Amino acid sequence: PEMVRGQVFDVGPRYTNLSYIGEGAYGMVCSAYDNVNKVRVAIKKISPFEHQTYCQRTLREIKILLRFRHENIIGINDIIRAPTIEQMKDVYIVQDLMETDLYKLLKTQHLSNDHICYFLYQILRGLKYIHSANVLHRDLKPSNLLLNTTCDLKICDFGLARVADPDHDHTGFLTEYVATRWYRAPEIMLNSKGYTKSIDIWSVGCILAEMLSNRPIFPGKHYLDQLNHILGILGSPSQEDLNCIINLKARNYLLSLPHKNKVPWNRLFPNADSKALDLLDKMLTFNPHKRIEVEQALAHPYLEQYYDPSDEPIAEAPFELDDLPKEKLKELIFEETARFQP
Ligand SMILES: CC(C)(NC(=O)CN1Cc2ccc(-c3nc(NC4CCOCC4)ncc3Cl)cc2C1=O)c1ccccc1
Repeated sequence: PEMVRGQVFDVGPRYTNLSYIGEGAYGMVCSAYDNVNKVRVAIKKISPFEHQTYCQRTLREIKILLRFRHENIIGINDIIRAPTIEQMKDVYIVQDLMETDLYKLLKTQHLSNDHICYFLYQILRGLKYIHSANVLHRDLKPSNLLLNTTCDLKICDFGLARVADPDHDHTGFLTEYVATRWYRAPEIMLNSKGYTKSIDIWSVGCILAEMLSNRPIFPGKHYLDQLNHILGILGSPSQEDLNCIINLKARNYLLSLPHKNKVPWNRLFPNADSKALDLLDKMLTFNPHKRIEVEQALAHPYLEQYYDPSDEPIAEAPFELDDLPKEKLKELIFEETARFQP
């Protein structure tokens, strides 16, 4: 079997001529030549079986992406694994190969207004589908937006995704959270577990701001610094928005801060289209109950050239893993991947 940078890739005979792309936590990504479809593909080797959290992330992604079918959401084309549970130490997820991602693109390229507009349209169009299946992505950020050479965009990384659960959203102040710090809505740090659709809209807002300037809007360096970056631009919450934070520790923290005025979007983004800033404002609303929803965002004047609800499809139906042992999760990954075996 082929080796890439000191790691076997047991993906043959179908997939050959491997080139390194990248790696991360307990897995590696290569491109490969698919000998059946005669195109290069992305393959990610996941070796999650020693840690229950890696098993969780793997199973969530697999179950969600096999159910989902949408042009702006990365699909799974194939899954390679050993024929038995005993022999299975790795899972290979085979996906369409994309040229780049929005994180990489933003570090090197100025985006025209038309590019920003089109990228945002695609983000929201994919997210409409996700939200219509009662699923939350929960880790939207530039590196999870894949792009091909014609700027078609696909949402990836569904390892932190959850079924929406707005009646169990409430928590205490400073509750620890997993998803990427810079894209966390203010309520995460105050009183929210991130179980409502509004958490994803906040993240899309952050992404839009980062497309406008090529810099993250709220680059917090640690948990509570994230909130203070947010409040540094949005300004002090209103009485009404404060009154919705019933937990006293969270309320009193906010009340303890000096008054801060709002930084106008058009001063932060002097070259931005004014309709883009109006939509930005609505996505980056402090109060999650007042924040724009995905279907409203699509209907906003900024996206008028693209908006077409008949061509923005929804899922055919809606969607416990948290307490399950790593070994029951291996069984479920094994079972969920059986359709790809001969
Ligand atoms: C922790 C875990 C399981 N997370 C993920 O799986 C999340 N991730 C990480 C990744 C990397 C690349 C591609 C990907 N990239 C491209 N093109 C490239 C060409 C070069 O510029 C950038 C884009 N085309 C298709 C795909 Cl699917 C997709 C993903 C994805 O969903 C993990 C497991 C293993 C390794 C790291 C983390």
